[PDB]
Amino acid sequence: SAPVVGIIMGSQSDWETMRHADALLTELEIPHETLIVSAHRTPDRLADYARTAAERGLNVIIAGAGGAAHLPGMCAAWTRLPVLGVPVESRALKGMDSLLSIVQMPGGVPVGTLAIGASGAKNAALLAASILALYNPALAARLETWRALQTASVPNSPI
Amino acid sequence: SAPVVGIIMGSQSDWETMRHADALLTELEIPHETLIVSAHRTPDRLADYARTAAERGLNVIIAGAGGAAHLPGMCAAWTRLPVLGVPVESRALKGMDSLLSIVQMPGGVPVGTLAIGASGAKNAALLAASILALYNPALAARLETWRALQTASVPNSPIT
Amino acid sequence: SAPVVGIIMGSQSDWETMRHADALLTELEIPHETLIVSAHRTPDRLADYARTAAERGLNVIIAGAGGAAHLPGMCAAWTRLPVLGVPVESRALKGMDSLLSIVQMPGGVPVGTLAIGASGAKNAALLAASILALYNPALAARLETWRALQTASVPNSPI
Amino acid sequence: SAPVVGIIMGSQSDWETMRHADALLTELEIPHETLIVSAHRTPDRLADYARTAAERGLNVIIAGAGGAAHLPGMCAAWTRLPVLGVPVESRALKGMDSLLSIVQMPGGVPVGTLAIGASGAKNAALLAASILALYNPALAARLETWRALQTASVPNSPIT
Amino acid sequence: SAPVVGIIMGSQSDWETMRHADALLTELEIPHETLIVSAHRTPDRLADYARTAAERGLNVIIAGAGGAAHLPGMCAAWTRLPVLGVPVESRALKGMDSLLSIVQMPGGVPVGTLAIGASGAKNAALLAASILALYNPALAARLETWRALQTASVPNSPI
Amino acid sequence: SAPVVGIIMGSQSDWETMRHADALLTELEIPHETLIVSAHRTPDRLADYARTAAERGLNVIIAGAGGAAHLPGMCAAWTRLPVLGVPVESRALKGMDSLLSIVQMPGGVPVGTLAIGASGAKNAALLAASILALYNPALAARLETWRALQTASVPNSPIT
Amino acid sequence: SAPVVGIIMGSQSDWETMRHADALLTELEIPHETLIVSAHRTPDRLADYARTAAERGLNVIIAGAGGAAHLPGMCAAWTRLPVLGVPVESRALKGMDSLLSIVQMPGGVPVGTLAIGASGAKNAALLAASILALYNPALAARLETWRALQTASVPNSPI
Amino acid sequence: SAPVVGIIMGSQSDWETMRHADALLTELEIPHETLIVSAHRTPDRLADYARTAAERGLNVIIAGAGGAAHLPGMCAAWTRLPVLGVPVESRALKGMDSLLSIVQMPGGVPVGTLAIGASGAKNAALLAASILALYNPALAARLETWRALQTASVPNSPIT
Ligand SMILES: Nc1cncn1[C@@H]1O[C@H](COP(=O)(O)O)[C@@H](O)[C@H]1O
Ligand SMILES: Nc1cncn1[C@@H]1O[C@H](COP(=O)(O)O)[C@@H](O)[C@H]1O
Ligand SMILES: Nc1cncn1[C@@H]1O[C@H](COP(=O)(O)O)[C@@H](O)[C@H]1O
Ligand SMILES: Nc1cncn1[C@@H]1O[C@H](COP(=O)(O)O)[C@@H](O)[C@H]1O
Repeated sequence: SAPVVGIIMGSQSDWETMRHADALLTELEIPHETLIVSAHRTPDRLADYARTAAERGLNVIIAGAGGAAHLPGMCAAWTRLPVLGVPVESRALKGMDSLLSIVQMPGGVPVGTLAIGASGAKNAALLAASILALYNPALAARLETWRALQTASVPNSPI
Repeated sequence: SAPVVGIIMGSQSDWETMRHADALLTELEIPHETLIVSAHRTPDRLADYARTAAERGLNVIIAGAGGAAHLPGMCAAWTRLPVLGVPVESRALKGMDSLLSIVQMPGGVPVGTLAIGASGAKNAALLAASILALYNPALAARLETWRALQTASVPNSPIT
Repeated sequence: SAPVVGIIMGSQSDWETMRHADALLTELEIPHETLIVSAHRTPDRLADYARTAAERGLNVIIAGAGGAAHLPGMCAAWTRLPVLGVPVESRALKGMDSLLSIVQMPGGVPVGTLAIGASGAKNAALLAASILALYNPALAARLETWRALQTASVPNSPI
Repeated sequence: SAPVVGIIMGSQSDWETMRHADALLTELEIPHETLIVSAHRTPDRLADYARTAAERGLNVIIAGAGGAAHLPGMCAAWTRLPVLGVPVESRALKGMDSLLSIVQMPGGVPVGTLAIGASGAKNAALLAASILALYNPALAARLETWRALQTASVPNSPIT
Repeated sequence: SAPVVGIIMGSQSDWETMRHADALLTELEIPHETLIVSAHRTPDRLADYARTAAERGLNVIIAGAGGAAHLPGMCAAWTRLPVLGVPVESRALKGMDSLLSIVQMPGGVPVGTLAIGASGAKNAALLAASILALYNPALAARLETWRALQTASVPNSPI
Repeated sequence: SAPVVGIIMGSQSDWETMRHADALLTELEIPHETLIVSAHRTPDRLADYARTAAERGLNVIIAGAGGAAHLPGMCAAWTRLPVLGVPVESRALKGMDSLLSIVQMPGGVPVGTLAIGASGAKNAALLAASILALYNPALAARLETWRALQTASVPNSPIT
Repeated sequence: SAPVVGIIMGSQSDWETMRHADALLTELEIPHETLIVSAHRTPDRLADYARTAAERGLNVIIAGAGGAAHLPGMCAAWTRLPVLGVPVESRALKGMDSLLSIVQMPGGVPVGTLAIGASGAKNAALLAASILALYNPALAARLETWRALQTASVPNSPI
Repeated sequence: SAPVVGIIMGSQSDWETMRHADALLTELEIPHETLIVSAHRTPDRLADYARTAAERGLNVIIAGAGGAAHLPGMCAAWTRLPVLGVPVESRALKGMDSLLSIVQMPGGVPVGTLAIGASGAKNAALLAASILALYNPALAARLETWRALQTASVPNSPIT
């Protein structure tokens, strides 16, 4: 019941994208929390969230932001937990700024980065699941079923 | 000493970059294997490697490649384990082709991507360590110690 | 009657683009098959398709995918047949990711890459035709007519 | 020994890259010619070359150029044969201008484009070989042998 | 009455852009012709057009094309006349491919390149005018008036 | 001699670039401090530095970093003072990652960004000087003199 | 009452973007002027504006332009005052041309550059405010309140 | 020998590139002047130069600069003469910033832009020559001869 994954996003505007991570976790029955945490507008809220994440029982953090997307990196700066970053597609640069701001982390503080947009949000949740599955047999089985269904469902020819 | 992390790379030329992931895993005392698997030259070798990773005891796979880097993505397609991708810097496009070829995975098959080059390889190892640390108290302490040392080792001013 | 060209695409979403390759082949009366094969979601389906392509009588394979577009490259990894890649325009990066993921193949396993989008799909079919025309006199004549009509039809001034 | 593949390049400076296509065709015993044809400096030479390629017995044309690389595209405009383009790495833009100038052909006139640089030149030759192999059993066996050797030659682990 | 400027474009689809060059020339009363000439679909039409341009009395050629935009460069390859290139905005790459295909001409055969899109088409006509004005006093005066009106008309504050 | 400008950088490797900002401030006689603060390795050090800048007497902060450059942005998040960012050139992406990571701040938290590399560091110092000059007549005269000298020092023709 | 900040933009078309800088300054009660000044269409208007800015009592200049956005740089060339540049999102290149034309100023003449688009316009006004706050206690207090409200207002979770 | 073409550049560092335009004009016997005019460091010098170009007898202006290259555009803003811009290759962005800063002129003030670097400088001179040739029969013949020689000088095959 207690969340094992924390989904944080820099703004309400990122929800359209991050909701895909939320849906996936719920689908796999992975207890999680979904919050808005701005690296620039609420820096202390972020520091506190990242510092206490482990203590609170969180295993993985999924962070999404657009533009100069510093949320994932700064969260990883304060936590030893694995942090997965989702580049939100920005208006002008289409997430290229989001992508480079997240993936190009110097050695020492990692952020496992996923694709720009909804696909990345969905994959961040799937990656968090594959991580949790390493020590949760029941979830490991549900994830196997999910992957098997994805594979089996692909049509053989276009409509 | 059975391996729990597998480091794979498209070619010997990728080793200059991937050796950083290897060194870091060893530093944190994380048993691992290091191999060369070409997605394009040895596709069946990759299929078998990725497909049997979980049963062989691996928990995380770190895959590095450059240019049209398909190794990480195709590895993830065959394993249910988390796959971390390292974009190896390419000659002409400086790893931008490597980066986009790895990170832009469509929904359903994730690849946790790290920075282009050495930093990405080192961070892939650290990311793998933070994953393993979730269920290994001894490793968790070693990683915490490693992180705390990195922080304490930063100088307060530059050598002018 | 048996297909000599195989058109494969990573998803139904690629059909809007790949249908242009299908239309062109039908126009030139080139027997072909059109399938959905995902490099990531159906990896074994792809391995089997590429391995047996030659045995089945296929001469050329046209593969289209977007984003981290690995379909063309991985298909070429398993077949000795010429593989032509069509970069599908992605939402965020407009096919730049699709393009680099396909064209930047290291030495040893080639993929003849065409333009991003519909133009590339149409040209992949025309390129496959020009290849088949080398050993099919009737098709060679139909292709010559097609090229001649394209040239002759261009207006002399804009409307 | 009549040529069945024609390798053309915009200038002597392109040879460093295109020699890889030449070497590979010779390796697979594919008769070919190698020339310099400038789309901008010798437009009529290009027109005549491309226009008469088929009647001269050529089956495939490999064209390489850098910067605003129009050689492949203009060659394709004058021949009905398949034209393969090799983006030669440029000084400032590292072949990105070469790549986009070649691959972005509008509908109606195709250019099968390969990677920027040496890899693209080698792959253009291999692509040409896979095309010729469709109607040449002897070459088909040589290519199959070449591909099988590439696969078998990949090492299982890196030299650390 | 005889055209002194030739506006050529690779396709009817480029007209939306090149019409701005046409309008500007008409505005300055510069006799010109507007044609469709495809470098790839009508290569011989282009060779002939460029070869005979000077003989026909043309002074400047404005050429527009998108994607692998080879029209300007190949036209300049056959004529000694100044050739101005207009990168047409492409669907996927927004004219970046058009721009690089035109501006990156190696030494020896120049193409004076203008901005991507309508602005470039308008400026190609203005540049052609500034060239013609060097030997046409009446046009030089009309161009001076045009520039003076542009400058004088800029509002002092936004509405 | 109390500092009114603070120059901070992510690492010693940034000094090669940031020394230009330091040199220019000293040239214009602007008291300042120069430190290394890592946004990722010493996040709490950064928080404290940025948070206390105003009370410590600083008027402007110049922050430089490369790659995923978060130092300037996070500094601005904790201080109400104007923060100027210098994109340090990165190995693979040549500072493009540095540039976009710094300049693309969302509405609400500004970072006045300068050019990639040495020019940006020098201009950050000059921008800081033009800010301080608004309420420091002596500095205003020194800056005016500096600008007038730059203008007068430009040669009329090149050495051929 | 006399303006202490000058907002200039290359065209009426930039107003949709620059109005955000205007709104912010008015919100913080910072006396300012808002004008249209084209670096290319009204070069002398710009030279005069920049030359006399300081004499007129202006403290900071916010300049916005798109495409080959030279307005900020050329304004800084004529004034000792701090000049802040706002890259306006261009149609084709989405402000990447605007951004590079503004931020890449060689050493000697700076332009503090903000993000592409509305965010940058809003931040240019906030940056100008943080500069003015250094010598205006009342404004410093209003800016502190503004920042505090921004931070306090961020929701804890998405809707 | 009165100059009919004016070559201007932002700094001495631009000369390495712009010397190619100078050499070509001299080769074609086109009287010209070569100066350094900084749009940012000597704005009034630029205004006066561009404003008086036509009355001084100039017919074409070739302007070269790198980075945020405003020299060509601002020159065009003050003269009614055709202005040709040469993007000088920049350190970090390899002339991409130079290119976009020059070519992307909005409607109303044109700058005929050439390739990044040496090729662009040479082509700017050739473009200027083709403009002057329209009303100078002697120069027209010299240019025709120059073009015909370039064509005839292209080798038929590479040195392998
Ligand atoms: N980087 C960052 C830090 N805090 C918020 N953001 C990003 O700011 C962007 C725009 O936010 P908004 O729409 O609230 O202005 C969002 O995508 C969010 O990720
Ligand atoms: N690379 C790849 C492998 N398998 C599918 N894709 C690509 O995934 C993209 C999005 O697929 P979908 O819309 O089904 O999520 C498609 O363009 C398809 O080419
Ligand atoms: N490069 C070129 C040569 N011939 C035509 N084009 C370009 O092809 C693009 C698309 O043409 P269409 O819409 O007819 O398929 C047009 O922008 C035109 O400039
Ligand atoms: N760079 C520049 C100089 N003068 C105007 N501009 C820019 O020209 C663009 C388009 O202007 P318009 O819509 O009036 O043609 C505007 O974004 C404006 O910043």
